[PDB]
Amino acid sequence: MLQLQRQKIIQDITQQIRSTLNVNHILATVTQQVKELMQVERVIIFRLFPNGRSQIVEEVVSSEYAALKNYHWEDEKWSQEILDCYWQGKPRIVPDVINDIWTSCLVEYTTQGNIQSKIVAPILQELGENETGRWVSSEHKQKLWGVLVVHACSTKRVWEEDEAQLLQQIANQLAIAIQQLEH
Amino acid sequence: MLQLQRQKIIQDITQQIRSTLNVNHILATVTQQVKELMQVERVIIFRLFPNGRSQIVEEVVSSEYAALKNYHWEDEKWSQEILDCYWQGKPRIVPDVINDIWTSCLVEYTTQGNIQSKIVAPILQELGENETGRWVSSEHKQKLWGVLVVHACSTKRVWEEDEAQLLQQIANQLAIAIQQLEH
Ligand SMILES: *[C@@H](C)[C@H]1/C(=C/c2[nH]c(/C=C3N=C(/C=C4\NC(=O)C(CC)=C4C)C(C)=C\3CCC(=O)O)c(CCC(=O)O)c2C)NC(=O)[C@@H]1C
Ligand SMILES: *[C@@H](C)[C@H]1/C(=C/c2[nH]c(/C=C3N=C(/C=C4\NC(=O)C(CC)=C4C)C(C)=C\3CCC(=O)O)c(CCC(=O)O)c2C)NC(=O)[C@@H]1C
Repeated sequence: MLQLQRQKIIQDITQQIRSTLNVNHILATVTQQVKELMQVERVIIFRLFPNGRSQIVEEVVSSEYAALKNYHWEDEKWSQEILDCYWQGKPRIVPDVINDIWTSCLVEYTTQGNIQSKIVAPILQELGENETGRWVSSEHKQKLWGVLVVHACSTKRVWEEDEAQLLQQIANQLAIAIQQLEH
Repeated sequence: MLQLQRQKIIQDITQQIRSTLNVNHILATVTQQVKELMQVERVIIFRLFPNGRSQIVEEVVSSEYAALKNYHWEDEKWSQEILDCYWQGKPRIVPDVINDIWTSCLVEYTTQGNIQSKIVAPILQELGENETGRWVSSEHKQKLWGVLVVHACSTKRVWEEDEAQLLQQIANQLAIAIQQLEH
């Protein structure tokens, strides 16, 4: 019968639930919006795992340039001066990545991605209680879940304060949303 | 300048985040869909708190009938036979609420809501570890968060198995979504 039409919305409703409630769908939607809004050739999310691994988990490329999605690496150590900056929730403006000494090794990765300049915006979990790893601070009582990056590949783009100021405000809203959807 | 247009999407993006991530917005949207789909005059969510309190937290009424939103009560005890049924994740079809012995006291509430017949669908949290209250089971290792109800007020409506079968499938999808958004 038309008991058939009962389930053409249950598959809708279940769709909206699993949609809104899995993290990746709201990563892939935010990133797509940051990309279109800042007219940036690439937006990525760099996920930092405590064991030392780290992977590009979402990316939204201008089709001109490579897909660095899923790109990865183990035992990721960052420079202490850099991590102090990102722990305080401050972004980073890298107006020339190729002569940036902190990204002096991601030159394979730099040259493929075609990155000239970029803004790096930390994503911070207020994680209290007991957890410790490679990306966790005792001074600032927060863990660095990962990093929202924006890539300017076609030109050595100059960035404004309120462009980075803005980015960080968007990551800081992912910090909250991620603390929620981890099971 | 047009730095103005930077923030006419940050207020958008923040909107989608706080939207999708607060529980009530996805309660109020599901209930509105259950109402329109089953052509029921009222849909409510009965929230059961462990201390004994209990309140109608969402409701979507056919404007003809009262707003039982926010309706409430303390030290809510249910009949043991009834709770056993709901713990196993089984709905309940009350084809005549007025001579239902289990709802023999909600007759103030019955007479205002104009309820003739109704389907009650439990919402179950797989909550392990250590928590105990008035709505928690050791036999079934699950807590009764609350209850999705549908009200047939204009007529003593007859319900189908796949109407209740269906309801329960929708609550069971809220069970998962709620376990996620509790901070
Ligand atoms: C070299 C000085 C050290 C380092 C720098 C560093 N990396 C990032 C962020 C990223 N790290 C990677 C991945 C890699 N780490 C590697 O060591 C290698 C191999 C060469 C790879 C491929 C990636 C993809 C990123 C994100 C880069 C991006 O901009 O899209 C940072 C943080 C961001 C920044 O530029 O400030 C830094 C400082 N990481 C190390 O492990 C080296 C000791
Ligand atoms: C009376 C036998 C007992 C009882 C029955 C019972 N109530 C519900 C669900 C609801 N309980 C309320 C609220 C009230 N509980 C009260 O004791 C009073 C005062 C009279 C109120 C107002 C509400 C709003 C509900 C939801 C009702 C709905 O159908 O919309 C149930 C579960 C649902 C069912 O009908 O099977 C039951 C069994 N609860 C008690 O506390 C009494 C001992």
